[PDB]
Amino acid sequence: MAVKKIAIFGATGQTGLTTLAQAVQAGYEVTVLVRDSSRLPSEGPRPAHVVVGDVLQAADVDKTVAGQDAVIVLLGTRNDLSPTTVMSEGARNIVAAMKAHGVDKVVACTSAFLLWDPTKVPPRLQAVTDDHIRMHKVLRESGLKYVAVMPPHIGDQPLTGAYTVTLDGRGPSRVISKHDLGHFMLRCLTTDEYDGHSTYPSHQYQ
Amino acid sequence: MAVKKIAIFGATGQTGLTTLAQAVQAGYEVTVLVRDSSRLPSEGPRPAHVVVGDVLQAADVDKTVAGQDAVIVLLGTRNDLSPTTVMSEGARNIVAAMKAHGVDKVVACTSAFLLWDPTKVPPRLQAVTDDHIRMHKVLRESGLKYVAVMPPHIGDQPLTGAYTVTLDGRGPSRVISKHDLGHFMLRCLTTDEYDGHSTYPSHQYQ
Ligand SMILES: NC(=O)c1ccc[n+]([C@@H]2O[C@H](COP(=O)([O-])OP(=O)(O)OC[C@H]3O[C@@H](n4cnc5c(N)ncnc54)[C@H](OP(=O)(O)O)[C@@H]3O)[C@@H](O)[C@H]2O)c1
Ligand SMILES: NC(=O)c1ccc[n+]([C@@H]2O[C@H](COP(=O)([O-])OP(=O)(O)OC[C@H]3O[C@@H](n4cnc5c(N)ncnc54)[C@H](OP(=O)(O)O)[C@@H]3O)[C@@H](O)[C@H]2O)c1
Repeated sequence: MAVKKIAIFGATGQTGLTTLAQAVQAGYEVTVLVRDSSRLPSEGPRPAHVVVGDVLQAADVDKTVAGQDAVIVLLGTRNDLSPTTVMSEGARNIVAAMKAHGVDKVVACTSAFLLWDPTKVPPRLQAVTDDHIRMHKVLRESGLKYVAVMPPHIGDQPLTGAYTVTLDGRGPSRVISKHDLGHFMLRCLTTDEYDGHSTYPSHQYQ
Repeated sequence: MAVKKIAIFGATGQTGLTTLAQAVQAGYEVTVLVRDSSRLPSEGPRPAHVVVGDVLQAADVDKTVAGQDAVIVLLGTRNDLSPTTVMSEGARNIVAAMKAHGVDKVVACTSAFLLWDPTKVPPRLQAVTDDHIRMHKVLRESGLKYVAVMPPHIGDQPLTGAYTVTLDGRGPSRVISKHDLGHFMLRCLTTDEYDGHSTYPSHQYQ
């Protein structure tokens, strides 16, 4: 495998769990960073390596990024809508570790609202969106091979692999299943065509 | 009222660098205080005078402010996530020096968090915001002609000189390009109309 060792940040989350499951099935050697209180469920797929720590600690991020071929970022705040910098500060640490360890490919999830008219972002989501904006700027300015994944509403529909990928603009549907979103994150590992672009995956489930 | 000589503090930062470049291109005679002169560009527009020193050192500040017509403040301490007084202590040194040398005009950047509810501030940004508030009070209480510039998110969009400025309140957009922010800092040197006001520059970027 050209890309074989990957770090996943946010593997315990909604999209992270199915991205991990798909990655292990596809043959990836996956390292995860998990917070001490929230390990992966006993019964799910097992990653190759587990680092227990916090994306806010450079040391823990360093341990997770060392030796990888690529990084997938699915960080979030589990529907807590309070003001936060955990995603942008975590991205700062990931960028610094990637530069220090010679890793170039990062596929990182923010949100479709970064392709919206900002005056139409729902105010309830503005605080989280503000940190997505901060995070995207950190990654865009890094100079790394950065795929900016900007999905609409993440749903519970099936894995299809049949979704539309819209480049640098809003796509034709307003939903992507968490399984398809994880499928796309992994697809981004084996092609350079989305590097330096914003990508909006969306689908109609029928 | 005619401003030819200015000091810029924070000239090596994100906004400082483009403010400096625009100031030099426009004809200002620019003095900068830098801790490390290698962080200034070797090419293109260069300041007329470089003082090497620290805004925490009153003598370094005094030498920067001497002979100026106005002062631009673009200090920041982005890494400080716990109580910090660098900006407010710097502002105290700047105010004392301006008074000692008869400089009457200061245009200083804090943040639009000073116009929003305090619960909007992410926990890790509370220390910087608290010190922005401390710096703002120092400048308001000085009796100097003070334009408070309180920008939203600072982006990297090209210079567009077409932004909106909202007075003593927040405006419709929540982004300002660093280039447009620098452009507005310099515009504040050419008029009295913003003295004693808070200003919110923002724009929609096409
Ligand atoms: N909700 C939507 O419909 C929607 C639409 C577009 C975009 N998005 C954005 O898409 C991204 C992924 O969403 P999601 O629902 O899949 O994620 P999620 O369920 O919120 O999972 C967040 C992940 O980030 C981890 N995490 C949080 N803080 C961490 C920290 N300090 N250190 C280490 N790991 C940390 C979490 O670990 P723990 O298990 O320890 O909590 C979890 O694994 C989010 O940024 C979300 O805002 C969501
Ligand atoms: N980033 C945003 O979106 C945003 C939004 C609203 C408000 N703001 C605020 O806008 C202001 C400017 O932001 P920025 O990103 O352009 O600043 P920045 O890139 O963080 O640069 C900070 C400047 O302050 C200088 N500085 C720091 N400590 C100093 C010291 N002891 N002595 C002398 N110089 C010192 C720095 O010099 P060195 O190069 O030597 O470090 C640098 O030139 C900040 O106060 C920020 O909090 C930012």
